Amino acid sequence: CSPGIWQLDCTHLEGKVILVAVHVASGYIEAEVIPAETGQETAYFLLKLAGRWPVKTVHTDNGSNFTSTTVKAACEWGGIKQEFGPQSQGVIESMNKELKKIIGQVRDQAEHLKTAVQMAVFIHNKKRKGGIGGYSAGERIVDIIATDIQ
Amino acid sequence: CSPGIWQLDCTHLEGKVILVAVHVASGYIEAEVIPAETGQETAYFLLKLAGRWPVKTVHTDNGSNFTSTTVKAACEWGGIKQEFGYNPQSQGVIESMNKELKKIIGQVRDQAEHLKTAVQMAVFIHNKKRKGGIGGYSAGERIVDIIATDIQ
Ligand SMILES: O=C(/C=C(\O)c1nn[nH]n1)c1c[nH]c2ccc(Cl)cc12
Ligand SMILES: [Mg+2]
Ligand SMILES: [Mg+2]
Repeated sequence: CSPGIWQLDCTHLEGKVILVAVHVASGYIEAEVIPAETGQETAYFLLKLAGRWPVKTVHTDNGSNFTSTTVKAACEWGGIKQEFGPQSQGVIESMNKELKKIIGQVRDQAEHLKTAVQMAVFIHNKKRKGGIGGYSAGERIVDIIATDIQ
Repeated sequence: CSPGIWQLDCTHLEGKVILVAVHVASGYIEAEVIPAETGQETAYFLLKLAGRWPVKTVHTDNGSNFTSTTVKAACEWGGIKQEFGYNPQSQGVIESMNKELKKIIGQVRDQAEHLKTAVQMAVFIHNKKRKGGIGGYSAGERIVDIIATDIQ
């Protein structure tokens, strides 16, 4: 769908919180282990994401971190519209699961879970699952946004 | 020079350490306050960066964090080449961004509680900023434009 629409949600592993962001139009993802599942940490993650890509709308569940006033402020400052309401919504579920999968496969290649999370994100966005000539998630997002500039 | 070259360096504000990364060919930047100017923190930042954009070469000075083994390993895993320490197309690029970033931070400090948040606001403003505030491309649009064309 729209190039400025993102979906955010939290998953968990080893008793830690993993904040996930997905660019629905491309499948590109960004994720990070955060100290706690709060609005403060969620707001910080979003500001970084927004300063990186054209984040126009973020879809999430009614998680207290996502409905907190601090995240509301961050979205306002960044000009981001919040929404709490084709295979969508389950996309975030699939991505969360897919991420935990890749993390599982590379978990022993790194000391801390946080490092493993970043390696998994790298693998996911760099992965060329389509035949030669196809685009990875990383290439798709830059392609989608570039074409939307002109 | 190429769409895969980045320069990295640390700057300091309020007694804190800000790790800065600049995509030379576009002026696009990413920054973040880190608890300590160590290799572990630097490697983590690089891994995150590498998974988002095409990072093939990283240019830095010889700060202990940048020459560390942990950074060397992250780079090895990521397929990133390293260079420590003239060329008009790179001369003082990171230096200029450290000031530009600091200036923007000074302007939006109040809008934020901690320094960490201010930095991310500064980065947001820098990447979206247009010369004279009218038309042309911002750093954010230049990087995606440069990368997009290279893909073809
Ligand atoms: O099923 C999910 C997530 C997972 O199954 C999941 N598994 N591992 N990490 N996440 C969901 C993600 N967003 C939602 C909104 C409403 C409802 Cl009822 C469910 C979900
Ligand atoms: Mg949830
Ligand atoms: Mg230095």
